[PDB]
Amino acid sequence: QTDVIAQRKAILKQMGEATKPIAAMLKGEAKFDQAVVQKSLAAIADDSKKLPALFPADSKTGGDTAALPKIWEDKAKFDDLFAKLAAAATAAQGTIKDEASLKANIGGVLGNCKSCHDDFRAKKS
Ligand code: HEM
Repeated sequence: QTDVIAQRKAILKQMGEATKPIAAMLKGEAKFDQAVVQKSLAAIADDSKKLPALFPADSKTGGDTAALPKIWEDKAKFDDLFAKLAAAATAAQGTIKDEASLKANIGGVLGNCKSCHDDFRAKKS
């Protein structure tokens, strides 16, 4: 075993950082950059494939984790959500060509973050 919780929180933090450039663009605070968008989408898709291996049943009582017990009661659903994110991100990479398509396609990707957090992450801090 190892400190899997530190592992996952780090990768998940990277996903949040990855969405920043995109949110800046939506908020009109940054000029649309296709290279930056694709870089963030690729990062998100790659991390989504690494995360399914980082949620072992013995990592629910750390004291510094926001992962809810339900993850282990609905593990098939939880894993698939990461799969849905990866698939959505990879698809987005191919459909997002300009600012108009970013605004139009980014929701399907980012909607996954909320879907999981609603059921599997503790509201707090
Ligand atoms: C999707 C684009 C997405 C983002 C963005 C995202 C971010 C995120 C952050 C920033 C955290 C906190 C990490 C930290 O402590 O620094 C976090 C935490 C959890 N998430 Fe999330 N998340 C995104 C997607 C998903 C998906 C698709 C799921 C589940 C299928 C998911 C789950 C979780 C869980 C659970 C945590 C808590 C981790 C822990 O404390 O052990 N996220 N997310």
